Amino acid sequence: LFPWAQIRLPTAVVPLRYELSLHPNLTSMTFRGSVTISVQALQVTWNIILHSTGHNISRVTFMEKQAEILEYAYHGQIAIVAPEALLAGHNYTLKIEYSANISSSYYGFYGFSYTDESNEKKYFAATQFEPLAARSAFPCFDEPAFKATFIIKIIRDEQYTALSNMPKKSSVVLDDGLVQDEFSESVKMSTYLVAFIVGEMKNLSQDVNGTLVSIYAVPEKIGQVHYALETTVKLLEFFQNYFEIQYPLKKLDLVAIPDFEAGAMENWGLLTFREETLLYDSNTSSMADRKLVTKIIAHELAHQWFGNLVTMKWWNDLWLNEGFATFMEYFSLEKIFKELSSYEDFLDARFKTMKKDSLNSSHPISSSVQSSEQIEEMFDSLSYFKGSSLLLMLKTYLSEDVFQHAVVLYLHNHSYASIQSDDLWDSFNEVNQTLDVKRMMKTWTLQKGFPLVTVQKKGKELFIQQERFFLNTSYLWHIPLSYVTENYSKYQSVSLLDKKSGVINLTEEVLWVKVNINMNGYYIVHYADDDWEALIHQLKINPYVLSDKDRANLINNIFELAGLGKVPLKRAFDLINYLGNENHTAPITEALFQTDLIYNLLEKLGYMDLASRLVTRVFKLLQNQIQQQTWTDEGTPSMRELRSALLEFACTHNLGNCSTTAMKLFDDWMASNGTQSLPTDVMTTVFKVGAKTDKGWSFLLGKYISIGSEAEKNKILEALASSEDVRKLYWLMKSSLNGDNFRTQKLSFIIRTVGRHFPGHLLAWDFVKENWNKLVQKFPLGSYTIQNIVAGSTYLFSTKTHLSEVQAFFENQSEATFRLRCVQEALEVIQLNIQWMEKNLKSLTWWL
Amino acid sequence: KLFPWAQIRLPTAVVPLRYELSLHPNLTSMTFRGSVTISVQALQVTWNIILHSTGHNISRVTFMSAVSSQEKQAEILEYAYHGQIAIVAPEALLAGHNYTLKIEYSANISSSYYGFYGFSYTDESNEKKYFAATQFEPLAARSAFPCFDEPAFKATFIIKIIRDEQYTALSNMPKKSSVVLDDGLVQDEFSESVKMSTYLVAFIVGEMKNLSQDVNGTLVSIYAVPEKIGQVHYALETTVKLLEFFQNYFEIQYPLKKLDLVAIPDFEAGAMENWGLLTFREETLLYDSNTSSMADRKLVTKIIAHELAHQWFGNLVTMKWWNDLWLNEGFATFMEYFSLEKIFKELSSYEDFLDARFKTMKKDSLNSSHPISSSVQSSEQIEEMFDSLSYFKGSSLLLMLKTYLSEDVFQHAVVLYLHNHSYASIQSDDLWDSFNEVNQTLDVKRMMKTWTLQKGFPLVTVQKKGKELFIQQERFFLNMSDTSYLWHIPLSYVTEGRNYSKYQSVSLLDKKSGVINLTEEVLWVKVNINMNGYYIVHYADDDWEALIHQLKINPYVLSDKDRANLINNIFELAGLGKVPLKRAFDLINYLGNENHTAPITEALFQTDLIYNLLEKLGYMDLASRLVTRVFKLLQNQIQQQTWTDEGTPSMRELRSALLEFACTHNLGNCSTTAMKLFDDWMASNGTQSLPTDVMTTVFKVGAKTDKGWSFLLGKYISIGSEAEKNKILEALASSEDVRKLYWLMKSSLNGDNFRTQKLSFIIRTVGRHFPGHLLAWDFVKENWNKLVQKFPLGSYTIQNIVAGSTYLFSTKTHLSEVQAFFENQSEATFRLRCVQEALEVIQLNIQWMEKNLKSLTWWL
Ligand SMILES: *[C@@H]1O[C@H](CO)[C@@H](O[C@@H]2O[C@H](CO)[C@@H](O)[C@H](O)[C@H]2NC(C)=O)[C@H](O)[C@H]1NC(C)=O
Ligand SMILES: *[C@@H]1O[C@H](CO)[C@@H](O[C@@H]2O[C@H](CO)[C@@H](O)[C@H](O)[C@H]2NC(C)=O)[C@H](O)[C@H]1NC(C)=O
Ligand SMILES: *[C@@H]1O[C@H](CO)[C@@H](O[C@@H]2O[C@H](CO)[C@@H](O)[C@H](O)[C@H]2NC(C)=O)[C@H](O)[C@H]1NC(C)=O
Ligand SMILES: *[C@@H]1O[C@H](CO)[C@@H](O[C@@H]2O[C@H](CO)[C@@H](O)[C@H](O)[C@H]2NC(C)=O)[C@H](O)[C@H]1NC(C)=O
Ligand SMILES: *[C@@H]1O[C@H](CO)[C@@H](O[C@@H]2O[C@H](CO)[C@@H](O)[C@H](O)[C@H]2NC(C)=O)[C@H](O)[C@H]1NC(C)=O
Ligand SMILES: *[C@@H]1O[C@H](CO)[C@@H](O)[C@H](O)[C@H]1NC(C)=O
Ligand SMILES: *[C@@H]1O[C@H](CO)[C@@H](O)[C@H](O)[C@H]1NC(C)=O
Ligand SMILES: *[C@@H]1O[C@H](CO)[C@@H](O)[C@H](O)[C@H]1NC(C)=O
Ligand SMILES: *[C@@H]1O[C@H](CO)[C@@H](O)[C@H](O)[C@H]1NC(C)=O
Ligand SMILES: *[C@@H]1O[C@H](CO)[C@@H](O)[C@H](O)[C@H]1NC(C)=O
Ligand SMILES: *[C@@H]1O[C@H](CO)[C@@H](O)[C@H](O)[C@H]1NC(C)=O
Ligand SMILES: *[C@@H]1O[C@H](CO)[C@@H](O)[C@H](O)[C@H]1NC(C)=O
Ligand SMILES: *[C@@H]1O[C@H](CO)[C@@H](O)[C@H](O)[C@H]1NC(C)=O
Ligand SMILES: *[C@@H]1O[C@H](CO)[C@@H](O)[C@H](O)[C@H]1NC(C)=O
Ligand SMILES: *[C@@H]1O[C@H](CO)[C@@H](O)[C@H](O)[C@H]1NC(C)=O
Ligand SMILES: *[C@@H]1O[C@H](CO)[C@@H](O)[C@H](O)[C@H]1NC(C)=O
Ligand SMILES: [Zn+2]
Ligand SMILES: [Zn+2]
Repeated sequence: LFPWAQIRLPTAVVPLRYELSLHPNLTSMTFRGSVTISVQALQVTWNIILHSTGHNISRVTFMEKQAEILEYAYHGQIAIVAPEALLAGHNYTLKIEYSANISSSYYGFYGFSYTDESNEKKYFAATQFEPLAARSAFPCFDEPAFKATFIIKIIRDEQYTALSNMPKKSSVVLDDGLVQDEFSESVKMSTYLVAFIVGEMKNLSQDVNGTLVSIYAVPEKIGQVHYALETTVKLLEFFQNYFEIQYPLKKLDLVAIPDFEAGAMENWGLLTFREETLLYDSNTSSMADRKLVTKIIAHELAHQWFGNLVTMKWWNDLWLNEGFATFMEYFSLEKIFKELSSYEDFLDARFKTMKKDSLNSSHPISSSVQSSEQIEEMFDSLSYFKGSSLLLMLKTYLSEDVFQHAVVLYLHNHSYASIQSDDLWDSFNEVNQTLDVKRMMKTWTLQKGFPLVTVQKKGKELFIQQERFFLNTSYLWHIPLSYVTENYSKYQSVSLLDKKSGVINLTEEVLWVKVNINMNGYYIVHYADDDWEALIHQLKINPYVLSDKDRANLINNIFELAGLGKVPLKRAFDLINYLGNENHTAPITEALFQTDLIYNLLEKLGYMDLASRLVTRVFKLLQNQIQQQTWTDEGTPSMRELRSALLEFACTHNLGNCSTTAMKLFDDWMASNGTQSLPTDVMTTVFKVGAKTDKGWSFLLGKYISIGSEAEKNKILEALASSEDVRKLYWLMKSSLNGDNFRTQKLSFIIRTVGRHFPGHLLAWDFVKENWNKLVQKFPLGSYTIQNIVAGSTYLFSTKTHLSEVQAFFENQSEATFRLRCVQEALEVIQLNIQWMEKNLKSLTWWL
Repeated sequence: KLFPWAQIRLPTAVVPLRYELSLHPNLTSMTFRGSVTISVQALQVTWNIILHSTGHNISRVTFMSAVSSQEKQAEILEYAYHGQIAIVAPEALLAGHNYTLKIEYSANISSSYYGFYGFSYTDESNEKKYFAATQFEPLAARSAFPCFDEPAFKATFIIKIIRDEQYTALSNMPKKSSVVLDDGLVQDEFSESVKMSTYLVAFIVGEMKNLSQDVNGTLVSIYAVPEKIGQVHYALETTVKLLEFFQNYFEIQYPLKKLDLVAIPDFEAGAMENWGLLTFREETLLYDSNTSSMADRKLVTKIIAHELAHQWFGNLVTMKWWNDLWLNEGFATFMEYFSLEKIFKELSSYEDFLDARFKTMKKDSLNSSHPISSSVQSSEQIEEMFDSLSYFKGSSLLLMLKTYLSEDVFQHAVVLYLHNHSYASIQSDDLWDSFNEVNQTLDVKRMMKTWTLQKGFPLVTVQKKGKELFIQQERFFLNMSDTSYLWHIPLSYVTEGRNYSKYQSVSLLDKKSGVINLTEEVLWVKVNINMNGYYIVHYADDDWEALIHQLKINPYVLSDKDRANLINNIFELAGLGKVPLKRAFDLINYLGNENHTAPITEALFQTDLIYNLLEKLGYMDLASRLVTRVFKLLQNQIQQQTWTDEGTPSMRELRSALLEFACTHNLGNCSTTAMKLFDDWMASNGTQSLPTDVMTTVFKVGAKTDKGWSFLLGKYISIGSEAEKNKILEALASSEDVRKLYWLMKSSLNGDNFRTQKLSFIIRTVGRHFPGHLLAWDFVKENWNKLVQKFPLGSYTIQNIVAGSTYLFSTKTHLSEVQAFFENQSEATFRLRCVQEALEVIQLNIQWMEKNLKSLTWWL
């Protein structure tokens, strides 16, 4: 029987080089493998323990002597019983011939089908091994810490272009007709980043510093790829220069996989992407589409250094490389594509991370992983964005040049190595001398949530106090504290608060103070009574004495504290009274977000008139801006992003000029059979307005089912779901669940849109209750999809009756179903809504 | 101090003979000063007179005897729990002797509309006017005056009331003496009454006008607010007609010299049968031959018949205890339909009786049903008897007894029962004893107790084998087991044999199994003629098919009552699972040749229940498939309908049904034809004639637009026609704008633009259709405490709200949710009759879906 019994593999045997040959028939979903694993023992062992799942092994041989396999499916491991005691430092070669099936679950070595522009059934195969799927494709030591070289050999038919990490060495025609493609030996790399593609593609290539960058897409979609290649070159030159370590490989391939459930990964030389995420069109694709494609290439590019070159010893440190890439996603962009204004997106991404972090349901970023399912739990965007946030707090604290130095030093000292997060902190610790220890970053990582810094200005000294930001414990953080002050003197400095209480002596007496410049520090600031009123006043006099980043932080910070009671809700609306003099998109959108949250929460309770007073108040503040808005695309990215916001708010709440302009624009587009171009920044608005009439709805539906453009399709879906006809709404969720007119993938987005407004509110949660089993069958538990379905449907419930109902439903399923992340998070949200209403509903009547 | 009476019921020892009540009510202050002079007699020996009194502040209590002018002071005892007051007598009450008890008191005129209640209303001259009336049934008389508040304790009443010169004061008996007092007030005195029950005493102090007609000796009169005395012509005309019928049929002339009917100017006003002072809510008596519809004409005719039949059945022959309340209430409900077929044959009210009976049969076949005759002990148990179910089942038992025996034999036993027990208190069994004088004792009415004492009704399975008709009997119970369940079933049967030889008869299944010897072989057999019998009839496969085929050949070989009974039965059995749903739709495939209203509305009812159930679940193609199939049959009947008020009441009702269905579903013309009518009515600023039959159909069509909805909302708050106001409300609640629908419910609960009384009708209308199905149930859950504050726990309203919002749920997820909500309220509330029944209903729906939902795809 099997000898080793543990999740992780023994440290005795170590892989050096991998010789993998695969013959996959794409029409059928089978593949014949041949793995020659060249290892070296370090400890005296009689057996080799490594991973293997869906494999029917023909002959297993140790080297020439045929060995034997032992099985352990619980850990997904296999054992080879050696004829001799494997001696220390001795190289050994182990061959395994196997039979396996090409995956359908879009995981590991997967396969699918599609229809060409010529309407011909075409086959395609690809890989997605992160975190534990490499073992399904080939028997191997599937652990990141087990870096080795890879010689990959793929047998394929003529029509198909076979791809892999490294460049192709030789393509030889076999006697059966099939071509055997051989690939250059890989650099020292972990099993998970190993990739191989088999598909009928076309290319778009641009050479740089001998390294050939190419974009692989389906021949019918090789026209939209043009922007992506141009972007990749720019960012590759940026990264190679920033990190000061040249890109290792002689090729860099980015690939648009022709499926919507495609596995998008940072594969070393074979960057995978869902077809849609790279298709940019300079004439139609909006600012949302330019920023999205630009963000994705930059993310999977920063991974080539932070995740491929320098790899984590184990998954418990995944937040580091995913956090580092997400920071380079926003960093590199503000350096080379400065006009995009991608900081605004990071600022909003940060704001959301903070609300999900404030919850008792929150989890600390640095947490030890041992369980099989605990590894897939590390794949949440919360850890990635909090991780990215604390690298911004670090980068802003110590110089931009001091930060880069430690980055270059870490990548050099760890090139082709496996690390623990602390090794980046150590690389930082060499500040030219060792100033502060990295127990600071350990306060942030090791404990859940973030802090509330309480400022009190008394003359020339500002009394600072920190505490756990909780909604309702001895929590202590090491916080850098940036701050700007005002005979019109603009002074800014930084201070480290390591203790529960502190103070900052000022050079001169100042009128206003704003702690946390551009919110760069992952915290919420609460000023004392007269200090809130100081900024509130200044915002009304001249707000430009502060940045848009600084301004939107006060808007978010006042509106968060208003929920928790440290500030009354009247003060939140007293701050935003300055909006009549706001022209920069970042604060305007944060206000509109905040106000829309209060609106819907109120509306769902049925305070329809009070809720409308909230929107007539906000409209009266954004009236000039709303009136000044042009129904075009002529403007800077941030300015056309503002256009979309302002026109979506006024048209949603049917405010003066709006609806009629959109309705006129809609009727014209309809008469023209949808052939007459509409500005993209007004598209969704005009569509939403038009779907409010049976004729327009039936028209839009008919265009959604016909059109090519997925970006336009999404805008049509959002519109069709914004309708007030509950029968139309129900049918959408029904038809999407069956995959009738809409893919099951767009279902979550529908349920989220349906339940956002009064007609479909109860309907969406009813749908989640009645189709729970079908939903759980189609999307597994813990799935991103099932987590937004429960959040989308329940979030706007603000009654004890609703809380009892949500709780009762989730108990009646399973005890494992009630004790879930998304369930216990949703129930915590309804409770907080119940609380926000008891604190803040009373007053409202009298002042809105 | 120690009370001498621990029991609920008053002792038999002291019995009242005469009461002399003097009252001075100040309607502007809603307070009254009273004086009672009870002439009692002792049958047993006692030191304490135990009677009833609540809300009273007693000043002086004095006691007299036999041949003594002098009044001895006596002390009162309190016991608020049973509403009782004990009088500690100075002299021992010696059996046989008569004594006079006198009590002077102060009290408040009721805030609510129970006992001696008061209210104000506005004039046609924008002036405020005060009014007072009574509602003593069941335990309220004790709130107005200290008395022996039990229906058995019967006495004569001398009521005297001091009122302001402008108010017209009324009571049971005609006025004897009105004498102007020195202060400018009038002291009205009414002649000594007949031997009557305490809950039947009445008096009204109101500024009203009259309309009178002297039928023989009796001056019948209708009293109303001066501004609405013109609309009581039909009311009187009808009352005079029915009074000739009842007196003649009962063979006992009305004992009073006058018969007064009054339209109380309040919506909540206590509507009852007080001898000679029949009270009714204004709304229920106002009728106009032009502006009013069919239901309106029927309602006012039925409500007059009911309160009138009660003068004999309830007033002249009252029941000893509240446990026999179903006897007189079912008898008045039976005369409500009987008299109307006798006089008002044109109304075709037999159709309304059939439907009521169909709806009774459904609620009575649930496990939550309780037998009509069950021991009443407390006030809660007394109020439990005030449900229309015991009345309607009772009405159905009397129809079955009238049909089994002759119409002439039913009349003999009736006249016999009244004559013998006139001015006496009765036990339920005395009616059956009078019937047992059948020419003598040919059969026992121990048959009737098989019906009264059991819950539900029987399922009768029939099997034809040559010239032998095999009968079986079992409790019609819906799945989800005691064998004491046996009924003495009167079996009416109709057939056809050689050359259309139409034969009919009766048999009595007093055993589990039986056999009927048929004359010859028959092409078909039909059991329970005109559904006179309170039961369901199932058939063996071939016998069901024989009737199904005959309905396709010539269905008029059967009555319209028989034809609607078969549509009910097949569909009911299809629920239980005794017949596949395929058979039910095969029977109704005969409907292409159906011209009678009764079968059409019943087909529609059963079909609208499936549609609504399928629609609340996602099955919206099946739901449309069902409606297009029904439409295909009824096409001509829909197409032949003229948008008018022309024709007989029956064919008028048909038009309303056929066109209401056709617009609801939007089938061809209907909608456009209604929308044309709506626009024209809206164009004339709502000052144009809409035919009452097509009115609601027209209103609903317009209400589907923001323009229409708003025009209608404006007309609701403005106009006076409460009948038309209700037609507008149904339409406003028929809207598909979730926001408009919520606003309606929220408003009626805060009493904003719609009064709180209409909330239950709103909640039910919102909930019936997809847009507001979840919205109405959510509203009931969220606003539950205000709902239960406003309408008490156990009221008809709260049952109505619970039924309406839930009945369309057919998922286990929905069933758990409903349970959980009520379980989280209280286990005292979760154990209510209406909640248990609500969950029972969902459970039965889930079972109906699991039985018939899957095969439905393949047909319709
Ligand atoms: C184990 O195998 C590796 C295979 O690469 C051997 O490494 C090579 O050693 C030769 C000298 O003997 C060098 O010229 C190569 O450059 C080495 N290659 C690499 C990538 O290391 C290694 O010597 C073997 N060890 C034993 C114990 O035999
Ligand atoms: C998968 O196996 C099938 C075996 O049928 C191969 O199909 C042949 O494909 C060529 C084109 O490359 C056609 O011209 C032949 O007609 C096909 N053969 C038959 C018998 O239909 C296919 O090439 C195999 N693919 C791989 C990658 O091995
Ligand atoms: C697809 O990729 C190939 C390289 O793999 C590109 O081939 C080069 O093409 C240029 C001209 O465009 C020649 O000067 C080079 O000598 C070619 N190199 C090789 C290795 O063949 C090809 O251009 C790419 N396709 C497109 C449309 O850009
Ligand atoms: C109720 O009591 C009031 C107050 O004593 C009486 O009010 C009088 O009403 C008449 C009209 O009905 C007026 O002309 C008088 O001026 C009122 N007087 C006062 C002082 O308000 C009323 O009459 C009493 N009613 C009864 C039935 O007793
Ligand atoms: C019912 O209305 C009639 C209307 O006429 C009243 O009758 C009049 O009564 C007065 C005495 O109150 C007589 O002097 C008149 O001669 C009667 N009118 C006629 C035409 O005969 C009658 O009093 C009213 N009754 C009640 C109690 O309201
Ligand atoms: C491959 O698929 C077939 C079904 O098509 C299945 O029976 C077989 O077990 C699969 N192979 C492996 C190794 O699981
Ligand atoms: C495993 O592979 C061999 C290849 O020769 C095949 O014949 C055999 O059927 C496979 N085993 C199973 C259990 O499918
Ligand atoms: C701040 O001022 C206080 C005296 O008010 C003094 O104790 C402290 O050392 C000062 N710190 C700095 C850094 O100026
Ligand atoms: C917003 O207005 C201020 C006014 O001082 C100006 O400095 C700023 O440039 C304006 N922003 C834009 C985008 O025009
Ligand atoms: C234009 O309208 C026709 C129907 O009249 C439709 O078939 C066609 O697809 C529409 N045009 C385009 C480019 O889709
Ligand atoms: C009702 O009558 C009593 C006297 O019997 C009195 O004390 C009480 O205040 C009255 N109720 C109200 C509501 O005034
Ligand atoms: C009525 O009210 C109170 C008792 O609630 C009492 O003080 C008052 O004197 C009573 N009135 C008479 C006339 O007895
Ligand atoms: C009065 O008393 C006698 C016995 O003393 C009794 O028989 C008689 O019935 C009573 N009077 C009336 C009118 O009931
Ligand atoms: C019916 O006929 C049979 C003869 O077949 C006879 O014995 C029986 O008594 C009859 N029963 C009735 C109820 O007529
Ligand atoms: C109904 O049925 C037929 C026509 O199909 C006819 O003989 C009969 O008289 C009609 N009944 C009425 C009341 O019109
Ligand atoms: C419509 O008629 C009502 C009276 O029935 C009146 O109050 C209203 O003002 C009328 N409107 C117009 C515009 O005449
Ligand atoms: Zn990543
Ligand atoms: Zn009655």
